[PDB]
Order: sequence, then structure tokens, then C-alpha cells
Amino acid sequence: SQAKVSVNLNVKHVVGGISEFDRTKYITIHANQIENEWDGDNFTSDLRDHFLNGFDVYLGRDTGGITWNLNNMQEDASRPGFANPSNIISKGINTRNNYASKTHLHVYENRKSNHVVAAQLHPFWTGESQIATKGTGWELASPTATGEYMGRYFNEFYGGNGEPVPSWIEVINEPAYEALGGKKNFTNSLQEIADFHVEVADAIRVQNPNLKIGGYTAAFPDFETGDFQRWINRDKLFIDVAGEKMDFWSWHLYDFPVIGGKEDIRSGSNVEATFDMHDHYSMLKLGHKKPYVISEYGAQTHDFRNEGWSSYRDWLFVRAQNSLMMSFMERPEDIAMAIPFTIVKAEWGFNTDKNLPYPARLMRKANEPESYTGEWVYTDRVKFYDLWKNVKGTRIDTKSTDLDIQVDAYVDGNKGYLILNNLESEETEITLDVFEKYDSSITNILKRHLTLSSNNVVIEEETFSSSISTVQLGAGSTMILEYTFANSLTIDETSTEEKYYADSYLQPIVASQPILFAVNNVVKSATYGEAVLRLGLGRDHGKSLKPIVKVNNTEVVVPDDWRGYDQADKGRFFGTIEIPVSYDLLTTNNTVSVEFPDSSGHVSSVIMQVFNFSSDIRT
Ligand SMILES: [Ca+2]
Ligand SMILES: [Ca+2]
Ligand SMILES: [Ca+2]
Repeated sequence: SQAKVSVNLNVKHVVGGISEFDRTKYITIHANQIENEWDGDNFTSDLRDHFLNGFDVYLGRDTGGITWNLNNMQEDASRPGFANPSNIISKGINTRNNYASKTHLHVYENRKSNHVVAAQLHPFWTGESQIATKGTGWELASPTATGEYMGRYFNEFYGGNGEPVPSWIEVINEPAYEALGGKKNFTNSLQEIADFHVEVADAIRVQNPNLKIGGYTAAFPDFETGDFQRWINRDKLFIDVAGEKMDFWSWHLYDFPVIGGKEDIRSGSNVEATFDMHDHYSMLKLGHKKPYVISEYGAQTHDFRNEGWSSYRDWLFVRAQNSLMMSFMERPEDIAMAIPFTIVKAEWGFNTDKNLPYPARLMRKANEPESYTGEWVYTDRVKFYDLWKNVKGTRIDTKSTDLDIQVDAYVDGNKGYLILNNLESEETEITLDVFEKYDSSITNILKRHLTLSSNNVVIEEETFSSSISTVQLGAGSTMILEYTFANSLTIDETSTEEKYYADSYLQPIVASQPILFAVNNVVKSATYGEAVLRLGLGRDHGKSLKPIVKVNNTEVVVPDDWRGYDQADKGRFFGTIEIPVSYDLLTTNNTVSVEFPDSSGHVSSVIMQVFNFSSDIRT
């Protein structure tokens, strides 16, 4: 594979007003610094420091606190099925006081800006699978009782002298996964879960109206399944039923690189189509977008579930998290918080029947996999953080000739961070076209290559004293070039990205029948720019993904090589084809014509991604 990556160090890339890397939202871990797992017999005396400070990692998410407390909360004697308010209060005092006493944890509040808390499914869920509180043995009366508890919980177990209230409250973790029949089900309705969210959110807001509340924390947002029936029955329905009650959308986005020997990957076009369709419908139905909390993402490793830790298994996660995070970094204004699902130790997740530890761990005992003994040492998932430890600064315009090379770049004064992320399993020779208007010289490039070498995660580093023109980006690998310039870079050009949504979505594809889309009110706020027509395509394998596309009745070239892999092992293709559209083809109200040679499937979403350049930066 070969790709040319253009890097315009003076062009700030703005979207939704955001043009700074937000490590508090992106470089995160599914932890809370209060968790005992940060302590213990660790390879270092201060794991919190070594990890959170050492790699400048942010927080975070936890569910056990609210779940344990509900599981052990006394019942309201006057209102069966409700948590007793005075016991929520009383227990909250002890929690806040305990927190206040953990003085050495208080510094890490400045890393908890996007604290996410989700209720676990039980005993919060009031549906058919509802169980009584594990400790006190009573069943939540209603979603209202659940929301009231949660509302009281967040009022009493946070604030005051205790832990600051979390910033993102997910109503309930992965409510549909089991109850609605799993990832391939598309017939079951999310109606009850949606009503659950509305009712819980109403009750939370009653107790605390200043909590951002989200749902439905989908385990697997798979919109295309069953001719998009799954989308209709679940995620569309959630927007329809709960949209006006949610402050944010919550998703878990997991690549499945090794599920029954299949490679079912969200990274690339699929996750893009997922955001695209959900955004598009949200625009059509609600008239606005909501931020996403990706409270779990990365990879799961099903074919390894009967195996312990391995570096390669960490790789599968590390590769997924990179490729997925790059997509989240393209949409900073839509991302409230994205947390790779990496638990510090997940001792609570140890599988005693299998004598295997939880798969998703920052730490492992040194003697693993051979023995669950020895001090806690890092898994190779730390290499992700190691690689990203320095990324900060102003996002600048980057571009790849190959959509499988996801590029981003951030300039922090005289430090430049160029991220090259390989969606594909091919090594790619990247030609670097780094343009800088003001001659500012490179004093140093630290080339940090996070890749798979001998089935282990490694960061291969080379250092350079002058510009480099080509790098080898490994298969599925991520490279950060940490540039140092003689002087702070002047970022006086601007690429303002605005996204525009067709007046229609989810359009059935009929052979030789053009699907006509209006993409209207496109502000061409500059003289120079470029646009990306984003066609969400949901089609069976074997159906064409190269429609004839016209923008304002001018035919535009549809790439044969879309962002990401082929999706062969996925149930079907669901992915956004990113179609270069020239700025001069764009007008205010645009028609998009999409015509396939074959029937079936749908143009799930149509988004015109418009980039408005302060100057002719492409030429
Ligand atoms: Ca770009
Ligand atoms: Ca390619
Ligand atoms: Ca591709």
C-alpha cells in the first residue's frame, strides 16, 4: 500500500468551534482513581501517578459504586420498590467522608472532567429480566424509582466534601444486549428500554436537574442488521422515544477482530456510517445533534476468551482503539467523552471457572499468563498511552490520499504531533507532504511507531534532526511523529469544517433508479475549500458499493477504496463512502443523485462534509 499524507502545519482545522486536542475526552481509561485497583502490589509505588500523570491520561468511568449501593440500599418503607431516601443520604455521607479522607486521590479530580457513571443493568432494570437488589432483596418499583435512586445517589454520593459529581450519567449500561437477543437480533423493540430512559431521566432530573443524562449505552449499535430493522427497532426508536429526554447519546463501539475467525470491524467506514446515520436521523428527527459518550470502545477478543493475557491480544485492542479514536477525533464537537474499555485490573472480572483474568486490563500480574501471581505490571495496552502521552495542541489540516490512513495532527507551540493510523492490514509507505508557510525548521522528529512486532505490541522509535519524507506505517499500526520546530508554529490559516445533512435518509436502493437527496443551506463561507460527500451505504455483501453519484448533476468519482476494510466478515456492509466533492461543485442547496446497478440495501445517510479554507491550502 502507498499513501501520500498532506500536513499543513499553519492551517487550524476547526469543527464545531473545536480545534484543540482534548486529552480529557480522548486519552482516557475506563477507571476512577478512587478504585482500589490503582493500589495494591504494583510494579511502581504510585500507579495512579505512573499511569495517569506519566501518560497524561484522563478519566473516566465506573459503574460499581452506584450498582453496589442500589444492590445494598434499604427499601423505602413508605414506597415499596424505592430506595429509602434517608439511607441514600446516610450512606452518601460515609462515601463522601471516605473520599474526603483519601487526600492523595484529590489531585486526580483534575483528570475526572469527563467522569462517566453508568448504572449496571441490574437491579436498575425494571423489565422482564429485573432482579431484586442483590443485598437487600427488593425490586425497583419502576424506572421512576430507579431514576429517583440514581438522582438521589448522585446528589448524596458526590459533591460537598466528597467526590465531584460525575459529568455524564448513562442511564443504564447495555440494556438491550441480553434482553433483546444479542448483536444479530433486529426484530425486538427498544421501546421499553427507551421508555425506561425517559422515565429514569425524568426521575433523575427531579432529584438533580443539572446532570447530563444519556442513553441508551448500546452494547452494539448495529443499524444495518436485518435490512436496517435493527436501526428502526432500536436506535431510531431511541431517538424517536427518548431523544428529547437525553442530553447525550451513549454507545459502546467495539471492533471484533477475532469473533469466530471473523474480522467484524467498526473502525473505518462502519463506525463512520454509525455516527453518520445516527447524526443524520437525529438532525432529521430532533433537528440537532447530541454529543456522544463512547463509554466503552476498542476491541473484544472472542476467539481468545478461553485464553489469558497476551501481548498480541492486547494488540487487537490497541489497534482497534487507535483506529476508533481517530474517528472520534474527527468529530470533537460530537464527542462528549470516549473511553477505551480498559479496566485497571478488573479483579472483579476474574473468571474463576476458567481461571482466566478479565480480558480488558491495563495491568496484569507479572507471571501471567502462566500464573495469576507476581506484581501488577502493565499490559501492552499501556503502549497506547505511551504512544499518545504527549499529543496536545491545535488541530491542523491533514489529509491522506488513502482513506485507510487516518491522519490527524496537533501543534502545541513548537511541538507537532502527526498521527498516522493504519485502518488496513497492509503496511503502507506514507509519503509525508508537510507544508509550513514560514520556513520554521525541524530540530527534531521523534518517530514513534506503535505496531506489532513478533506478535508483541511495541513502540519502535527513531529520531530525526530534519524533515522526513516517507515513513513505513505498519499493518494496523499507529505512528505519531513528535515534531520539534525551532520556534512556535504560526497557525494563521483555518479550515472550518461544517457538516450538512440531506433532507432524507435511509433510502432503499433500487437498481438503475437514482436516489435524489437535497443537501441544503450549505454555507460556502470561504473562497477555497473542499467537500466530502458521505454516503452511508447499508448493503448485503455482493451488492455494489460503487454507485454512480452526481452532485448538482455533475458526476463525481466514487472511491473504490473507502475508509477502512472491506467488511467482508461483517454481516453485511454498513459503511460511509467518503466521496471527494470539489468546493466549486457545491452550491447552497445541493442535489445528490445516487444510482446503483443493483437493488437492495439502503443509502442510510447522506452528509456533505464541507471544509472552508481561509486560503488555497490545497494548491
Ligand atoms: Ca483531514
Ligand atoms: Ca487503501
Ligand atoms: Ca479501504
